[PDB]
Amino acid sequence: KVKFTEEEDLKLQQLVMRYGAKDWIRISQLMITRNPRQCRERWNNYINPALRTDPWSPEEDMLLDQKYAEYGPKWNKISKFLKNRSDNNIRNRWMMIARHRAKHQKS
DNA sequence: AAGATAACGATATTTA
DNA sequence: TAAATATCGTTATCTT
Repeated sequence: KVKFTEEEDLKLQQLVMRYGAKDWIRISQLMITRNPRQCRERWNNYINPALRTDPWSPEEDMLLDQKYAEYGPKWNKISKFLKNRSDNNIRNRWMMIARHRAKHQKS
């Protein structure tokens, strides 16, 4: 239902190695039920970087505050200043961390 | 049961 | 103007 899986993800690494990082249309011939750019989205957010060992540090948290209000939601450009995390990873984590940063009013 | 992460589709923007 | 690209946004699934 949600498409993809580990078996297909492993094939991605092989496909990217053989087809390249632009001929995603070739992969779209084997997988048509997905946006071609999304196949790249996974490669770029899983096998390309090393988004692990916890998120960013508080130093980045307070830095990203400014490194965002200057270049809108250009996470694509922000990930370049923080050599370690990618788009769908930072965006996800930003909204995630914001849920804790924004506190929780009650009484 | 609730929370967190991941992935796929679409919209908006940019370039051709 | 049309097409192509990237990030965004939401839901589903999985883990704790």
